[PDB]
Amino acid sequence: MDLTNKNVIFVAALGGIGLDTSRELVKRNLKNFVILDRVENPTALAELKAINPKVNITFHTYDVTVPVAESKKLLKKIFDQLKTVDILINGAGILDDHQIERTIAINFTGLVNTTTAILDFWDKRKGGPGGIIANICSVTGFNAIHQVPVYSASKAAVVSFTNSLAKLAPITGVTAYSINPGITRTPLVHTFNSWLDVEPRVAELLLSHPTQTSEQCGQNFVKAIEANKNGAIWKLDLGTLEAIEWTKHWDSHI
Amino acid sequence: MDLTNKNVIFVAALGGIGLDTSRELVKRNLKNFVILDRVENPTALAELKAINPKVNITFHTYDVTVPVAESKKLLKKIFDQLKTVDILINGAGILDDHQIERTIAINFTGLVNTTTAILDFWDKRKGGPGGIIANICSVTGFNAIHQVPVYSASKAAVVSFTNSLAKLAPITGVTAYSINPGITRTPLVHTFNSWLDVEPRVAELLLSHPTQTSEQCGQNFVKAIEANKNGAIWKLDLGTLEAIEWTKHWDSHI
Ligand SMILES: CC(=O)Cc1cc[n+]([C@@H]2O[C@H](COP(=O)([O-])OP(=O)(O)OC[C@H]3O[C@@H](n4cnc5c(N)ncnc54)[C@H](O)[C@@H]3O)[C@@H](O)[C@H]2O)cc1C(N)=O
Ligand SMILES: CC(=O)Cc1cc[n+]([C@@H]2O[C@H](COP(=O)([O-])OP(=O)(O)OC[C@H]3O[C@@H](n4cnc5c(N)ncnc54)[C@H](O)[C@@H]3O)[C@@H](O)[C@H]2O)cc1C(N)=O
Repeated sequence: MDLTNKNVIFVAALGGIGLDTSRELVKRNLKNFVILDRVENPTALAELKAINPKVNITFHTYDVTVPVAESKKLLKKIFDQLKTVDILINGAGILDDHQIERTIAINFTGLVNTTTAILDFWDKRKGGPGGIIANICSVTGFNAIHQVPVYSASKAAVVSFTNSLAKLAPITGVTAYSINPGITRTPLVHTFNSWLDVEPRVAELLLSHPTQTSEQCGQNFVKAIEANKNGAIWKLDLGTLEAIEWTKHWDSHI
Repeated sequence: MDLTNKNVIFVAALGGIGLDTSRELVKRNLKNFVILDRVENPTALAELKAINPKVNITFHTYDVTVPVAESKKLLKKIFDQLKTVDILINGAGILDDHQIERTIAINFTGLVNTTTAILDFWDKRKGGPGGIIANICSVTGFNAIHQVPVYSASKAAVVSFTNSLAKLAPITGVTAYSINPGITRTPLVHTFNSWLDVEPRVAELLLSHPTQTSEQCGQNFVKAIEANKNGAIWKLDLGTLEAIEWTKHWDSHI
């Protein structure tokens, strides 16, 4: 798909992977780039606006742990201005297995709730135009980092949820694919809590293995968006972009 | 493992799969069988007690959506009386993708919290004896029923979470394995809501394919418990018991 003149909403665009993805995205001559993020970052906004003055960049404070009704309210405001939105990127994520409930609320529930809210505007059953959802999941949704079992389980959830969304496309009009980075040097992984501190040095041990930069990650992210393959499960690991095949262990037949 | 004179806690023992599993379990001459479930069923209780009068059967009202501190409170009493608990079975589950938050809270968060609570009594790092966790996940954790994407993603999370538990056993002393039933004729699947009603006939379509009874499921469940294989991923589908191999797509190296 061609990003020229598209309207994009990116939830959690100002994080480490987000920001480097965002720098590449706004190079593509979007019409509108809507950033939804919990925490203002004024420096990153100015930087992004610097790169490509043609793009209209707007920022709205958004916490993905709000109720679906609050998401719908905010999204109505955005559709009211923009009329159409082509792509939603769900990128919010924390890594701290001391915060069990909060990990699941942000990494899993909130992504489902934002998706659920936007379907109100996109669902072809309601007359909507359909749309495209890019979900930032994680290779730990494939195979856990088992010293952070909660984080990894929340990401296994959103890989599954994204697979299912992609299979609902003929009914809803909304296609979907997951973006699953391998270990990427950002503030997320520099220091973090393991579950019941089974491994207090998890961050040190993790970064003694090969990693990628957020710029490598960001570059491959935009390529996967431009590939626009419904149901792809993209692995972005050590600077490459690869589609994995999900194992069929069981089939519901429906 | 030999179940004779074992002490078992079974969360959600009085449901469709639970009850048929429980009938087999109490045949094995447990010392103590502790049922935790959201509501008492004196019919089922009296039945179970009838089958094997040697087993001491106790019931406590438990909702898995309470905070960890409440779980610990309840567990502390149980450990104090029984002194040792050999096996915990987490089986609570709902199926209703109109209740997004509630699905996640019961199917995923609640299982994590019960597990987190009991580790206080079992963790070998704290002087505990270690222990055995059997988690009821679902084949939809392998491959979704995509008309109930939230239910299925919640079960993908607990499969992942169970795999990670099993890999933490050398540190915690607590082994674990998942029990993943295929479609099993119980009140769970007779009628249920799909997500945004993408498929209002999901139950009808599902039960037009081969199923298994809860008695078949129940028999194979006790065999898997007797197999006692840490890290097993057990599929209980169409009356068989099979261990699946999880695909290694990615490795954390730690
Ligand atoms: C460890 C791992 O998962 C491997 C890899 C894959 C996935 N991820 C994921 O990629 C995404 C971005 O992570 P990062 O490395 O950029 O981390 P980061 O902490 O720099 O970025 C976090 C982003 O999520 C947003 N966010 C957090 N809580 C929010 C809330 N309640 N509402 C709205 N936004 C919220 C922040 O405001 C910020 O924009 C996350 O979803 C994360 O889980 C990270 C990596 C990595 N850094 O190596
Ligand atoms: C549908 C599917 O995923 C295939 C299969 C695999 C796994 N499962 C899982 O098996 C387990 C039992 O399902 P079932 O079919 O016996 O359903 P059921 O409705 O008869 O039983 C639900 C059990 O969970 C308990 N429970 C629910 N909410 C609770 C709460 N808040 N606190 C404490 N306990 C609570 C109930 O009280 C009951 O004991 C669930 O984890 C379920 O998701 C069912 C099937 C099946 N029935 O075909």
